[PDB]
Amino acid sequence: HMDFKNINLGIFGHIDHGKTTLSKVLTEIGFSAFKLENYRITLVDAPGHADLIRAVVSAADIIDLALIVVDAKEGPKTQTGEHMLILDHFNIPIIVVITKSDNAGTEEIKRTEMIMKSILQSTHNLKNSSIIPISAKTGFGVDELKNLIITTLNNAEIIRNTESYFKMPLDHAFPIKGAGTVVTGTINKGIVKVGDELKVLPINMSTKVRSIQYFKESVMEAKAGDRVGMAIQGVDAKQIYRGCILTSKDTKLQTVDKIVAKIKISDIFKYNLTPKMKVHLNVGMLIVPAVAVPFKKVTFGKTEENIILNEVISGNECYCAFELEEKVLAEVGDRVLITRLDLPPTTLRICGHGLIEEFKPIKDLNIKKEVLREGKVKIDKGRTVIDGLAQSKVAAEKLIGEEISIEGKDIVGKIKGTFGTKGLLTAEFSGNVENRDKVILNRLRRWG
Ligand SMILES: Nc1nc2c(ncn2[C@@H]2O[C@H](COP(=O)(O)OP(=O)(O)O)[C@@H](O)[C@H]2O)c(=O)[nH]1
Ligand SMILES: [Mg+2]
Repeated sequence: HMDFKNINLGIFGHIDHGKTTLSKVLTEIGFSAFKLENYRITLVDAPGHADLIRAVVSAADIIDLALIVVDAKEGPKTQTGEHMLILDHFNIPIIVVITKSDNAGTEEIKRTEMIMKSILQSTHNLKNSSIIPISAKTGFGVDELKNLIITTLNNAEIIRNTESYFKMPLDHAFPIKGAGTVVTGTINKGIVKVGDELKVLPINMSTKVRSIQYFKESVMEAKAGDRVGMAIQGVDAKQIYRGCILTSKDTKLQTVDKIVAKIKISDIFKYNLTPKMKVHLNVGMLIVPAVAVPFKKVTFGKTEENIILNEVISGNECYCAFELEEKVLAEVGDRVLITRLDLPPTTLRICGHGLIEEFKPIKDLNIKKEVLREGKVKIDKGRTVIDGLAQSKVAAEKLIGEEISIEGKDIVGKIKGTFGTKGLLTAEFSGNVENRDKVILNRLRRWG
């Protein structure tokens, strides 16, 4: 017959907004799927709030399209917001579906519609995404929703990665007996054939593939993007839990403690740069408490330094050094999601996102502090003094023999002397120094 294309469709939104009902309506035309044209569409499914999060963080590669449901009457709520954010960070095309249109008047629907438009405009990659009102109970606009899903899937670039090592997470695990186990999950990268030797991580065992179940059918081979059941031998299902990963033996996957990421910030005004910060880091399918130290990479003309962030977010660099409390499975280039989930569900919980550049500890990053002390130039008759670099004779004495520049005048000087008990100094300059001049003291420090 005709060649099918395998699609994974996520469904997101606040609870009671009609996620489940929409899913059921879609599935009638574990594993729950439906067909549109030649698209085989498997629903990415988790019960709710944090589960969808854990689902996207891990499965982002293979999630082609997402439906974000919003009640017509009460409009966007918090969870709608965080789902929107997450989907924006991971660059997943979305359709905004306004549910329960039968329970709302035209005016209300148009209102919510416009609110959603305004919201969509505040996002990077979701900037304009089509919005349809529907009623899953009534069937209102559902046909149009299907046609739209088709159009969107037609436009979006769907890249399945076969070429790399086989990489799949494990959602569920069923023992049969001591000699066998069945796991279920969607393949991220690579290819599997029946009778292959793979491994479970972090526990690092070695198992063989007995059976591949795809689309309620047995197949010899599965590919990335396919959501499959798999029977494997050499493991009991008690050892396999929420964070386990089945992968080939050529794998680049590592069990990691320290993670260095390149971080993009979601909302600038809600974001804060105070270093050594306690957050919840989403990596793969887990969420591990973590400590973060924001820093930027500066080229001084000879050596590249990693300097603690100057609190300026101008320029997009926010390399974060993360130290994790627990372990995690990661690869270089994996999308990582910084959340604060300690906060109540009532407020937006996303503290960032970013690509893992290196697995490295802070101590080896040679972290440094940019050090600037500013003081003025007071000149009485015949004598030049610098004020404000030191608050006492002790500190003033500590400063002797440093490098100092004068602002905007392009003039260099060294500070030799220490004047008075109040911390005044004396310095050697190139000539043409004037009263009330600006002195910048510049040096590199050991941070923390
Ligand atoms: N009138 C109407 N009610 C709906 C529609 N979709 C869902 N509901 C109702 O909303 C309630 C909860 O929706 P649900 O499917 O559980 O959404 P979820 O909890 O976010 O997955 C149920 O009692 C449904 O009857 C709709 O299109 N029209
Ligand atoms: Mg539900």
